[PDB]
Amino acid sequence: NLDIIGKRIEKIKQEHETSWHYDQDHPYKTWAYHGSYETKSSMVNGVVRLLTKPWDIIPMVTQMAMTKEKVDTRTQEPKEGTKKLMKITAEWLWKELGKKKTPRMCTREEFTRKVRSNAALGAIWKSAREAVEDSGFWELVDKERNLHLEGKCETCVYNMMSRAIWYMWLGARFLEFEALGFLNEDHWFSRENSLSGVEGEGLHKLGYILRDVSKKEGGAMYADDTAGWDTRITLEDLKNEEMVTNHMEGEHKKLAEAIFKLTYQNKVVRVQRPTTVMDIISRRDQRGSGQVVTYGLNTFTNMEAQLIRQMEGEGVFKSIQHLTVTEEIAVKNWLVRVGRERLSRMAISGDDCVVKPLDDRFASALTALNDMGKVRKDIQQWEPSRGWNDWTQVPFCSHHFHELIMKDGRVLVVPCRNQDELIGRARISQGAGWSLRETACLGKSYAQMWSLMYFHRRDLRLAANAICSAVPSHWVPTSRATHEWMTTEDMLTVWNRVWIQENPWMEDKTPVESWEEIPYLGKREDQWCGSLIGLTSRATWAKNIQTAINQVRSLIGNEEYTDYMPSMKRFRR
Ligand SMILES: CNS(=O)(=O)c1cccc(C)c1F
Ligand SMILES: [Cl-]
Ligand SMILES: [Zn+2]
Ligand SMILES: [Zn+2]
Repeated sequence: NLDIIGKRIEKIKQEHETSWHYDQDHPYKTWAYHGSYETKSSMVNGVVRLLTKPWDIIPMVTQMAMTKEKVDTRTQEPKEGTKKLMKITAEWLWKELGKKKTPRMCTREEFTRKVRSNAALGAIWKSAREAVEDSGFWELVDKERNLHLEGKCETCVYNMMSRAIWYMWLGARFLEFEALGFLNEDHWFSRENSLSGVEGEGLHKLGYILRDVSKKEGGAMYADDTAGWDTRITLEDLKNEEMVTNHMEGEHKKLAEAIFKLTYQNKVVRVQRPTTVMDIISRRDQRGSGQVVTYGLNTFTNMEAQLIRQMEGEGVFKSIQHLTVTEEIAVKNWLVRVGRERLSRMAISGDDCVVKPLDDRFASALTALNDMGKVRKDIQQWEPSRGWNDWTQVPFCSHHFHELIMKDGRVLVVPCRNQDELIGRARISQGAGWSLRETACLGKSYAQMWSLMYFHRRDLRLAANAICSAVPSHWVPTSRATHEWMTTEDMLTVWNRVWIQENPWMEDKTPVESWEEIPYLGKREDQWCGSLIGLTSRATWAKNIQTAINQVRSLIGNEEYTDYMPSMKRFRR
């Protein structure tokens, strides 16, 4: 309690000694309130919208551009038998992830380049590029760093703003990255290294990965989402995640222990309240970390929870109230004998999972999952999970996957989602102050992603070609999974590299010579997934596409353009 968060709290009060008021009407029950002080949207991409006119009248698209009680909740302490299961599983899982990896500190150098190459670090000097080029900031970091080496914290404070992001100042983010960045930077949750993980795999790999699991003898495929995963992270989960420090040494060990002890297991947050007074609250549970460390620790704790749910379905342990000495031996023998095989039966991305268990007893194995506080979304606490019998219907990372056979018999496994969602996201730009050129380059990034991932959707291949015809040929795609669409190289060359050359599920490496040789979903399958084909508006839009292309060209001005439309059969002369 206050010994660990006091200094942070004291520093904030003193800097607002002319507003501090211990309001006794504070809405917090689960968050400790300490005091208060006085304080005080999504834009449309016009290039994408002008080239997607039929969607101007589709509410699912247009509503996406318009525009709690979860955070203020407490998860009960797991039973003793649950706690033992979690500790034994976490210990074994860090050892497996560590067999072929070395924990190491990340560098100012690595962090500096990251800020220059742009990446969502969630930080609060105008920008962060300037601070990185200011030795005063690094002296600030140094002070905090020596504070952390002494088991104390001064400036590592969260800011609150199914989604609530916790931003810290760049300095606090550096110290987090220094200590724990290795998890992401060195690919600890890669499929090679973790067996269940998919970190760095790419959307053109996830479908093949789900298909390989399918191959494994067993029951249905289960894909239960957790209700607000970050809010259900227990202090017991935070302490099992901290055991990664047991694989560390010297300074690094001490710096990592301090991030876990001082910023994760004992948080401090500023939240704006309109009644506007900045509220200084604290708690010892729930997920609070950078988005990227959040991803790796979410993947770890999800892998642990799913391997236990698999042990419950196999009857490795009878009761979660207490674990017999014999049951502990059985759990350990299970992990040593089949742990790796059981991790290979899952695909886990943060709080998202697909499990192909040994059989369907998994569906009603719910005691350990519920008691860890990982309560399933949109189903009764004790109702058995509904599994999937077809890998092409399993939801994962907001997608499903189709098996598509090319005219030459080679097999593509392609990512897919409702096309209204794809068009509605491409029509939105984050932040404002965008020039026409910057807006066009963001439209081109979406168009190139569509050509690479969603080429099998008739409307997206046409709109992608239209956008790439409407934006100057040499303008570079921008943005504010691996992103092979972020390039000025020809998209047919990238397609061949991604789907043929570098694709380990494709034995025959014969290049594709034109877009013609790249297939679509069946017409009915296209419609089922939101294609507008068969509609008067869509056909007029395809027939008159050169007119829409010319409207956008006229707005951008006299630039060098390419006509990509003759890459499609119909638009050839
Ligand atoms: C322009 N839309 S369309 O002419 O209706 C159409 C385009 C592509 C495929 C089909 C089956 C179709 F009906
Ligand atoms: Cl099914
Ligand atoms: Zn600190
Ligand atoms: Zn689909």
